[PDB]
Amino acid sequence: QGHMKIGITCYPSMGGSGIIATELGIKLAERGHEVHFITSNIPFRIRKPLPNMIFHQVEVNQYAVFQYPPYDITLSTKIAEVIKEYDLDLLHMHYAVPHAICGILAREMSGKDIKIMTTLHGTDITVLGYDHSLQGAIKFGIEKSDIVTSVSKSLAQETHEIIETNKEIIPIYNFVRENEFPTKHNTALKSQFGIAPDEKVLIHVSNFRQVKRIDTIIETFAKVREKIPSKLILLGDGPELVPMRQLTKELNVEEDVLFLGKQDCVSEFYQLSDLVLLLSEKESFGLTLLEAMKTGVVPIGSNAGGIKEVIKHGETGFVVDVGDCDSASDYAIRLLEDKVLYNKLQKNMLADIAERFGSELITDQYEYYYQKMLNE
Amino acid sequence: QGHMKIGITCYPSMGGSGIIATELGIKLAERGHEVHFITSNIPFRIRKPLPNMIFHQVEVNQYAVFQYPPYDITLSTKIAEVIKEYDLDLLHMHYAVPHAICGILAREMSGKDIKIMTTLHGTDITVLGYDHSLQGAIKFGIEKSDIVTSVSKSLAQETHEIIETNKEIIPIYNFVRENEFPTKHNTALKSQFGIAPDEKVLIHVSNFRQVKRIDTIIETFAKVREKIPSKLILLGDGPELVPMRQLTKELNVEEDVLFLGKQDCVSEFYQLSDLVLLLSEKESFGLTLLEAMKTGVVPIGSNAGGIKEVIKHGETGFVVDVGDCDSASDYAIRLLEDKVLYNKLQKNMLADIAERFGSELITDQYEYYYQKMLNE
Ligand SMILES: O=c1ccn([C@@H]2O[C@H](COP(=O)(O)OP(=O)(O)O)[C@@H](O)[C@H]2O)c(=O)[nH]1
Ligand SMILES: O=c1ccn([C@@H]2O[C@H](COP(=O)(O)OP(=O)(O)O)[C@@H](O)[C@H]2O)c(=O)[nH]1
Repeated sequence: QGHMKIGITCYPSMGGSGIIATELGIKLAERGHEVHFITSNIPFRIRKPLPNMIFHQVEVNQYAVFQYPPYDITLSTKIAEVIKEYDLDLLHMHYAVPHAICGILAREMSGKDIKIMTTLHGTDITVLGYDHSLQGAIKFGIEKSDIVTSVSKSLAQETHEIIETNKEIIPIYNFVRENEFPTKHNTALKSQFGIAPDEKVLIHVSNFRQVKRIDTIIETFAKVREKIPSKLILLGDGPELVPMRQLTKELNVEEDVLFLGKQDCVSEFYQLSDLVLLLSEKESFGLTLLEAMKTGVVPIGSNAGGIKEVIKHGETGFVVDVGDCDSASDYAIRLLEDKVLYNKLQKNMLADIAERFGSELITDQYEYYYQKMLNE
Repeated sequence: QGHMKIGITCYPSMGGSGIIATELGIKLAERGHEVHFITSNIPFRIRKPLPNMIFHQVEVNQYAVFQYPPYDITLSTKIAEVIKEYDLDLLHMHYAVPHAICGILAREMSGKDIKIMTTLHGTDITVLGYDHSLQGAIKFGIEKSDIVTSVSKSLAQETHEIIETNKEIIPIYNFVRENEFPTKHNTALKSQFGIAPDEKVLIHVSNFRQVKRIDTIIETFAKVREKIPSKLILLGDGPELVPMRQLTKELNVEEDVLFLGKQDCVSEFYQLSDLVLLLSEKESFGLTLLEAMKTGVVPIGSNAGGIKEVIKHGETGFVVDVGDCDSASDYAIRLLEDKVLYNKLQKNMLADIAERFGSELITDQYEYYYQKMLNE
């Protein structure tokens, strides 16, 4: 037990997973562990440099000989070079593919029997939904990792179902860094963005993929809007943006839906919101829910995946069946009309997420299993 | 000794290397070995199906989760699946990167201690000329292979110099399949392509990269052309095509240089040629020289790399310093004016390449080292 030398690999900019992996490394470095990120040359935005937190980055070039940019090999070579230069104790890889495989290859290249934790975020299920070429790679990356974790219990279950492995998968929930998301409401920025100070605000934040079911979110909002003057803020960009814009026209809510594009400072938008919606068809955890909940925003989610673990239906928010804009709008109208209900769920919610998703508690759990695999 | 179950991975369409790897597999399958190609979905053009020669191919898709198409992992997974399904004895990987690494990863994924031969074609030197990110991967792929071969002695020497490894590298020359390149001259197609039946023809065949020094070839031809009515045929396409077209204008040989594009049936063009030129700055072997020489075409090459092993200066052709269009044109004019010299070099050449580069002899050498590593 004690100080560890840790190599972390993730996609630092790809959604929730990259945020989680980065914030976890920062928490570990603030405790005094020696933390090495090894990623491709993708930006990070670290605010305070630490001498014990080093970001190693690799360029993936094509050369005229490779048919494809050799990400897996270039990354594995860089991980192995950090293992040798800094005598790393363990690797923490995010995603079975490509990153568990990269860590396994880097272990071979380094000649050191380093321990490997792999954390599953749900992308390995997504890949297999498109085609089964990688079925054997995902099974191998899971089974040759020393410890495997998943960001929800639902994801651990789904993994066993789809991958067909006896490998133990440890559910360890996601978290937000509490000082990045102060619990507070602020109406100062509302006018800037064309929202009247009193107006109710519903927010959704995502990559605008079809799996997010923004169609259900806009349909929900249209039903809300005819009872309650309100705005729907949609943060992000992606494949469904134009079809969703068109949907707001067909439902006659175009002037009330704000497509604000990608935003780095999401905290300030949660601070002006009244409800957060994540009605996804598939979702291992749902980090935007937790970011909003920590801010104090009461959530409505679907019952897909881990969302029903994040939200306690009827206690800290509401959960609806996938695609049920009737029930979602019913709950939203009640929450926007009923301050007693809103205050009660919000109070329950703030206590619950402190209890189950606090950054200190989750970091302790990862740290515990780092040490467990180092002692096996 | 005897029958082997062999997995071969190469880029089937990338230059000489892909031709060599494919033709070697065909030779092995014709002997009765069980030959499995495992490549990405890149065409092959096999003329006769054999029950003991199977082409496995893998799609490399992006999925929205991978930042780069995961070639290395998808290929390694497919190799491992063939190892398990067909109980392969050994892998023959072409290129230290990516393919030696893929074979090494596939060995881990398969759970079988399969033997791995890696053949170096020179691309690993080229990659490192552009940047040194992959230095450690190339060393690892070489050192963790059971046997490493190189297509020339020059390349083995260069590898030791640049990679800094004590690993034994076995020079095994390239070959052409003799019935694909009958020794014969044919003027029937000359008129079709705007060449008078008697006109002397110089040919060059390449990927039109700067390393091929087609500028030296066109400068050589311009000096030839003012003494001898003649045509320069340039087969292929690539980055230097437009600058080379412009060069033929500046030298006033535009009407005498035929840019014929990429050609699959190169044999028919060698059959109408009088000289072949390969004046490359870097070149591990120079397969187009051997294809032309087997056809009966006398070569002029540079002294780079393995070209001076393929050509015996003054005996089976001529070798010049890189960029020396003065000497190259001097030799070319002599060969095109002097049938005694031409016939003598051509006779020496046809005997020499039968002795050192015959397909049966080279296949025997690969087969010998397959068996050697299976017995170690
Ligand atoms: O404009 C945006 C959109 C998303 N996110 C962040 O992206 C994460 C998860 O979003 P996403 O839909 O991209 O992927 P998934 O949640 O499915 O991982 C959350 O931390 C968001 O705060 C952000 O910062 N700005
Ligand atoms: O139009 C062409 C150009 C090249 N090649 C073949 O490509 C190989 C080697 O060519 P390249 O310059 O592409 O690569 P390198 O020789 O450097 O490997 C030889 O077998 C050629 O016959 C071909 O078949 N048709």
